[PDB]
Amino acid sequence: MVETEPVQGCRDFPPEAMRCRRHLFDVFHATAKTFGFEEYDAPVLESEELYIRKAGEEITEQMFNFITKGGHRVALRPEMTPSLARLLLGKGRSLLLPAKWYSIPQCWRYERRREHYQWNMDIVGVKSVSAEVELVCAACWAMRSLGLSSKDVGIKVNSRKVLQTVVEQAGTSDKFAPVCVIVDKMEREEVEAQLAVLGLTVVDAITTTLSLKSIDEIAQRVGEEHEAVKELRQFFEQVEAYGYGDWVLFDASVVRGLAYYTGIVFEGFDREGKFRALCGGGRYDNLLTTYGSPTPIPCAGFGFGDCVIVELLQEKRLLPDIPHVVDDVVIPFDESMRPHALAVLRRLRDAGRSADIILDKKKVVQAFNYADRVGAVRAVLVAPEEWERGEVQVKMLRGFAVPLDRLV
Amino acid sequence: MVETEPVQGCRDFPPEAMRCRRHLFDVFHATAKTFGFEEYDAPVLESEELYIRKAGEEITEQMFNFITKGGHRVALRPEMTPSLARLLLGKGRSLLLPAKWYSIPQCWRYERRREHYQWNMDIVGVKSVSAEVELVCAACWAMRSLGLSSKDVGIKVNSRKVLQTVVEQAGTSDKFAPVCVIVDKMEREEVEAQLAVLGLTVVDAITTTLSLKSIDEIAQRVGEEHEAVKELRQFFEQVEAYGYGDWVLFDASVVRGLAYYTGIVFEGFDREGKFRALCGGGRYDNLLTTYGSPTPIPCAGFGFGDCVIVELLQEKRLLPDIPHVVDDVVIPFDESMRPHALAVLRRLRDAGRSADIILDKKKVVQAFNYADRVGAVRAVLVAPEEWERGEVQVKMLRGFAVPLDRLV
Ligand SMILES: N[C@@H](Cc1c[nH]c[nH+]1)C(=O)O
Ligand SMILES: N[C@@H](Cc1c[nH]c[nH+]1)C(=O)O
Ligand SMILES: O=c1ccc(Br)c[nH]1
Ligand SMILES: O=c1ccc(Br)c[nH]1
Repeated sequence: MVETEPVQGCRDFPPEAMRCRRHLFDVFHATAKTFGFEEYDAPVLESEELYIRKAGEEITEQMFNFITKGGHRVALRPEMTPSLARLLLGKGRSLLLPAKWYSIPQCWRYERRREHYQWNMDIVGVKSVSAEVELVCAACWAMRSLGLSSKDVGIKVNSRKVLQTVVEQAGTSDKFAPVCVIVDKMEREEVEAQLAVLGLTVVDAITTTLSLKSIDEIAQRVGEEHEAVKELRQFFEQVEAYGYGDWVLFDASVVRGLAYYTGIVFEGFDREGKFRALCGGGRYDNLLTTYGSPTPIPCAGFGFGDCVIVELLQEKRLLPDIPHVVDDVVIPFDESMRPHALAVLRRLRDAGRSADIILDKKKVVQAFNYADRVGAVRAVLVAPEEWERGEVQVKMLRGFAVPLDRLV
Repeated sequence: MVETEPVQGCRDFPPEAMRCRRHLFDVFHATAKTFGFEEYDAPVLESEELYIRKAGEEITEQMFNFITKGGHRVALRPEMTPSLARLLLGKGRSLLLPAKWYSIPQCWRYERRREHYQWNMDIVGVKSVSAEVELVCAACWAMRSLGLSSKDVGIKVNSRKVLQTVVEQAGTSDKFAPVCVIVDKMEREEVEAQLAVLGLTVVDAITTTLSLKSIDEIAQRVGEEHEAVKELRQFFEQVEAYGYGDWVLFDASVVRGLAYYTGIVFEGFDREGKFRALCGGGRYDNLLTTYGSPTPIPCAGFGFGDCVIVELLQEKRLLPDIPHVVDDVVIPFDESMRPHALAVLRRLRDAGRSADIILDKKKVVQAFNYADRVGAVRAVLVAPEEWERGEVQVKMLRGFAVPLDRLV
């Protein structure tokens, strides 16, 4: 008896479960198409070097990685963005900008679930916050398309520049990424200890700025035209104008856990406070300069997982079981009628219908139950008497005789 | 400067290439839907035990496998069928039969390409050759849907039972799988040496039966009602009746390289003799008994790779570059018109159109070139004068003024 359960931390997707995933992925695809994003992909197996960002990120700490027989250090990707950057760096000048690219990669971790799918959406070559607006609107669009309202969820929005100014005014730029990574852990005294463990108080000014409840209060401390203030107002104006003002809001505690975000950062959340972040993203204008690009390339994007959204949708009763369906089930009255049943099967499919034929040998009434079981819209019985007349019997399920030509 | 090339033996799919893959996958999905198959998935990471079939299979020799930090023996799947069987064994009595399941998994190997996508289609719980008929017709259907004709390709069909009878008449059942695996390598004297290396001449009778050019010649040696003869005639009758008689033919040399096939086996091929097999499959009625099932479960299916088909389609000029398209590109006359452009963007998308908005700051004529570049069907300019009139300018690309309501 072989082991029927999957490998540790991984999910099986039999048809029932697969219909749920496909319901979600259809939306991710549909939303990307609606927003003009182009699909891409890359190996799930990338070199380990790609994720050595030396900043204590949880994503790179929990990296599912190994050595090949040939000695190479690789990993099942913990995220897509580095892969995207590699592709972009590879294209160089040939890449026409701006580019809007998406994918729904499976991503991995070691030490609970070890895999998830993550819709990625990234805009490349756009300096202005219109990028972040579009991205944030796409995330809302997908949630709305799944039946969620602005009463169910929102997106918290912030800029890392505010904090950058504080870290800059408090004496070096190099430590900013480790700082963001610790500060991200705030949601206690342990995080204060980590900031001390990093070195240097500036800790106090960080806590207060994370607690500032509005942009005007940021403007009090930054002036009405810090980059961050101008950007956020621009951001909120555009999202308001697009018609999703009830979906977004400011929150100064939002930094995200990733090292490479340089500007606007954001996070999807359920308004009942029950679930982890639904999606997360931001601007990362220096990543490609880090990977070696001679010219700086502005980038922004987000990742949107397949689990939290599903738990949420289940809680809201927005994931009813989707039963399998099929247009026609062709029933041979008996085995002598099979070749004729097959010709009819061909006609049905030729015309763009989805059809089965009873493959095994069974009595008509069993075949009808089977048809009902697989969610057939109508059953097409192919019997001798009707066949002579150039006909079949058709019964709608959601037995009048019909010519072959009139079936489709 | 980071490494821009992907990991060894793996493919990047930037948008250009991804459109090609998606063109192929659309057909695999569309064909599965047409034939009533239900989608499923399972981890790419499976336990290594799943593929220890001890029969010298090339698929299990070339297994991309490793040990976890926790000591477990796993592998990136070299094929899907064992995963499918695991799922089936797991369901047991709950699984309603017959079941028709499909997937388009990425599968792996170590020692040339180390990964490929493989459309799988499997029918479970059907004793009769109607299963193999359906499967073979689906494979033809996909190739026809890609623009190929029966003049371009075919499917060679055979039964392993004929040979089984010869191995049985020549003295044990246990050695049959290793024998098939060697005999599969025939397409010289090295294969004769491998049959001797296995033991035991019966070798001679094997060579002659592989060379028998028709079923009547099989019937000469098996009788008109060997299981295999009755099955193949049944098979060919049904495929003829379905209307794909020009696509299929008998070939006694076809065994396939996999251990678990017990009955009908088949192989897609280009009629110019230029390419390796396009797809391959057959009946495997004992696999689930091997994995521990208390009741025998009849199964048949095939795998259909993503590379050979593409080379073939490229040779036949059936893979023209598919350019990106989008319905609308919204052009703000300048930055003061952005909020209005955004409201229009919202209307367009609300109505099920795919639309971009010029995200960056640029002059109208650049925005029009950009629109043409991304394959926009029409450009929607949002200027002050027209906005006052409740209007925008619309230009078809494959500048009349229009009311907002009349856009969609
Ligand atoms: N890679 C980020 C999301 C993201 C995509 N693009 C930019 N950010 C994450 O895994 O959370
Ligand atoms: N797993 C087989 C194809 C197949 C699917 N189902 C049955 N056979 C292969 O890789 O060639
Ligand atoms: O980076 C990640 C995060 C969560 C999971 Br599950 C896999 N990989
Ligand atoms: O089993 C296989 C066969 C070919 C390739 Br590429 C990967 N895996």
